[PDB]
Amino acid sequence: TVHYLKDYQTPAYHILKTDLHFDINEPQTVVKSRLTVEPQRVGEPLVLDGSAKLLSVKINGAAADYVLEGETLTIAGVPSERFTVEVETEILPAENKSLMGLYASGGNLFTQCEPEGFRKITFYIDRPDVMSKFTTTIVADKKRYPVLLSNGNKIDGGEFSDGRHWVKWEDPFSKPSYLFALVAGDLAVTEDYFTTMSGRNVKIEFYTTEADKPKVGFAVESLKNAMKWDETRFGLEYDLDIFMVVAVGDFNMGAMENKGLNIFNTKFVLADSRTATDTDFEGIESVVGHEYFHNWTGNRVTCRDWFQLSLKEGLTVFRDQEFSGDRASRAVRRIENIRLLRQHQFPEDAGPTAHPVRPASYEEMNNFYTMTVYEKGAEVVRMYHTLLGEEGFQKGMKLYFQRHDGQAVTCDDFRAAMADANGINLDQFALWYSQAGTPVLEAEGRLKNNIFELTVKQTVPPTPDMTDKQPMMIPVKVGLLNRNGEAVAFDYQGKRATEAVLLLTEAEQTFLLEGVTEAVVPSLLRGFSAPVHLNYPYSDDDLLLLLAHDSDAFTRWEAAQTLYRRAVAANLATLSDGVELPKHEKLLAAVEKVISDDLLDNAFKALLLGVPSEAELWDGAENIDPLRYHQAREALLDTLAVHFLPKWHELNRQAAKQENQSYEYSPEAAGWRTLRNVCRAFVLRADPAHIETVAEKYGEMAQNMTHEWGILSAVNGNESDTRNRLLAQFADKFSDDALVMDKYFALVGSSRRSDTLQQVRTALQHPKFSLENPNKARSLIGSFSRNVPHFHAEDGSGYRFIADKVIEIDRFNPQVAARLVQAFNLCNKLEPHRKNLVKQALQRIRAQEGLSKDVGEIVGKILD
Ligand SMILES: CC(C)C[C@H](N)P(=O)(O)O
Ligand SMILES: [Zn+2]
Repeated sequence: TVHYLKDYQTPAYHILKTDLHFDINEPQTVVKSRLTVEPQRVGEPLVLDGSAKLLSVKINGAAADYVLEGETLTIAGVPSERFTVEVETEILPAENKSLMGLYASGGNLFTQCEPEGFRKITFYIDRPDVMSKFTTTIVADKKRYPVLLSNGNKIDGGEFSDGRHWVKWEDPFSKPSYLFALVAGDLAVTEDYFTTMSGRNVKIEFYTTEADKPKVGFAVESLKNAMKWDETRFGLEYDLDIFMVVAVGDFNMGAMENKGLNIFNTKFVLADSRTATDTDFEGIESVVGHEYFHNWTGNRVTCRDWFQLSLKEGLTVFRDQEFSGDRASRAVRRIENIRLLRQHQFPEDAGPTAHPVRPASYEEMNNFYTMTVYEKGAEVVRMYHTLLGEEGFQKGMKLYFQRHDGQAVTCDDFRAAMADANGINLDQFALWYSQAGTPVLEAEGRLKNNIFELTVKQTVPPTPDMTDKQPMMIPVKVGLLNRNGEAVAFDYQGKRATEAVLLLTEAEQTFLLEGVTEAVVPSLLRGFSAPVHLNYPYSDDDLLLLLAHDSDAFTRWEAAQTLYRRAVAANLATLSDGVELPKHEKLLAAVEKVISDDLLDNAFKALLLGVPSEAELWDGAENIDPLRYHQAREALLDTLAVHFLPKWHELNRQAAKQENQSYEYSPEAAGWRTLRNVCRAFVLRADPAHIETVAEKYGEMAQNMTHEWGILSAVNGNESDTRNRLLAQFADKFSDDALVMDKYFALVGSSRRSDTLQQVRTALQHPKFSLENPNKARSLIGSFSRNVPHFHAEDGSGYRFIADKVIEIDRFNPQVAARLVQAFNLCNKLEPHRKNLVKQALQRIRAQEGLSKDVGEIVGKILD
């Protein structure tokens, strides 16, 4: 059964009011609903989605004539005017290991409804174009469940003689079912507030365990920053006098934007310097912002159907990116976002599971919360901003909300708003939503007369969903550098400037940059103006010049990235010919200049010193031996480590002094620590024995989690017993902090050491490990699945291990399993031996009785 976008049809029924009543007992919870249903197409049967135990169903107080089949409840004869439906269901939250619907965690109850989890609570028209006004009543034992939360305003509540108490929540904003939330349990609260631009106080309440409460401070501040920023940048104001955030340790995703009651994975809300890295802090800031920004881009305006997921996700990611960029280090953080895209989204677009930003079909919608919908989706939204500028973009946002506030709409509606608000045609831009695959740009430069003539051709490869690909609208931002590396002015188009956005709209175009009175090297795709591969015949010297002198952060970084890529390509060639490694003279020269350049921003310097991942390196390759690519990359890192060993120390000490004992989080101090941790990584592969010196003064250097993690990461591949000891001491010191134990299992799973597989298998039985906890499963098993030398081991042990865990995990959590099985996505691009073994593994997963729809869909894409 496949769902198709082209088959969309408006619902035959609307739900106007949704009154819910929760009776929480041990072990079961009884849900009583009362829906006010309004016919849209009179005469049609009422179809309700649902998978919970059905106890009773009524139409207007009378027992209904119905049939239950699969997860569908049908009532043939329903009135032609407004009527009530009353469904009574029973749930066993403690048995819910899928972490979808109503489930237990840490003795408390939580919900996760997006995309289609609400049907697991009650029978409902569970689709996002059906919006209803919710009133939620909750009854439970007061001692066990003192805190009872749902969307909106608490308007009533009371006590019963027998120890139970109740509450009543009213969400006045019509919403789809996927934004419903309920929380019941014993939780500590952190209180604060934000006053809106119109003088209205908004009560802020963060709910966590008693012990985790001290770690929620940074998240509260980030929210208040996010609330202020949305006002100042977008003119968007919060619309309730209460905003609640709940932390939960068992959670499939990062966080959830349920209206006025966000539910967060602990990893994106808890932090202190002692237990969280600077990266963790930045993560909290991004995600807290993200979930708050959904209140307008997702909740006030929602999705007509789930094919439109990127409408709220691409747009909201773009917003949290701009939020983070406005806070600090925009350039550095832009590179990070670009790096993430090329390292995870590009592989996806090149693989068997490739899909457009707006899919045309899906079997299981949970499989499409992907890098493509999110990150490429953001890049698509960012291109509007590039084409229109900030003011023009905000004009689109204004008209978007003017038209569609309180509606469930599509990506086309967003595009129309951008188009109409600025009086511009964006018909061709629609292809960014419908055409999958990474576009490839072939560029040629020619200076004849006094005009730099830039030819550019685009090509979009076929993908499993679509062969035909038409030319797309691709903004290419460009500049010119002379022999000395200073910006050269040119005329385009009737305007003399130092920078221009060349709009490529067809298969091949030539752009005329006139008024060029000297030799130039072009700077291309500045700021990563479009999500594409660009090929230009740069000399190594051209790259040295761009890296050294160009004014755009990305192009400088990309120039360094290109030199690294070429170096690894050389290593591959020599290792293949059974010959000495290359010398990499021009590369080593560049790295030396980077290391010694005191003018480079510390964090930007760290990025320039990062080598592209194996996935980037074998991009577009056939018959891949992942270990040869691994060997070639490792060889380059060894060369850089050993060659610059004393300067790594020097840079290390420089960073230590500039940090200046400022161990709490700040973008400034974090920049030095990032650079410090790069140096440690290089030092400790050049001189592994240095670990004992580090171990000797561990307590001295373990001044925050950034330092501990940085040190443990640097030594994680060390074959010394000291590596194991430090890991064991780490687990002991932080045994009580679940989020830090995640870091422990990540180190175990990711180690380059020869004995990683058996250490991983021992870790499975660690008292603090739980396969049923998504964070733990990802940390240990996810990391191993990405551990190239071990996952792609020749004997196939990595394949068999991961396949076993996919099978095992899928028995209780298909979402984690479906994510994990995508470690096999490289199947058909592997050399014959490994490909055979991967197919065997995939066949074995497929042969499982009761295999989830989630995993089945993915395995299908790879095998069939
Ligand atoms: C599926 C769900 C929990 C993801 C949220 N919509 P996010 O994209 O805001 O994390
Ligand atoms: Zn989101």
